[PDB]
Amino acid sequence: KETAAAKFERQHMDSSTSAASSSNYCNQMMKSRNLTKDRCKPVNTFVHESLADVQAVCSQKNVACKNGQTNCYQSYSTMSITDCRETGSSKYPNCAYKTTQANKHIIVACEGNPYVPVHFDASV
Ligand SMILES: [Cl-]
Ligand SMILES: [Cl-]
Ligand SMILES: [Cl-]
Ligand SMILES: [Cl-]
Repeated sequence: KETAAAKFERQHMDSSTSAASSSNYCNQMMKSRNLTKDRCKPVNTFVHESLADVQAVCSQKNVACKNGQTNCYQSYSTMSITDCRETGSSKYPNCAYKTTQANKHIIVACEGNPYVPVHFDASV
């Protein structure tokens, strides 16, 4: 089984690009990160920052997770993000996504030793 930390990396980290360069970014990335394997993951955010910069959020602004738990942290600064969301028509196994690039704060749930991101809660 994948570790919670490795699963966060695979689903949320895109340190290789500064931003989504086309409308097809999400179709490509949802596929290459194995988020369309058995079903279409409806919503997924990729972060265009270093792994170190995203891990560092776990010692930034402590906030509530939307589930009401208290191991969530908001980034002090904005980050380059891409929101991926299934289109209204999308049907497995022809998953189709809308790509939205933005600069926003990220909120992540952190856990473990080392204390690292295990869930992407939201971007603000
Ligand atoms: Cl790991
Ligand atoms: Cl995988
Ligand atoms: Cl997400
Ligand atoms: Cl958690």
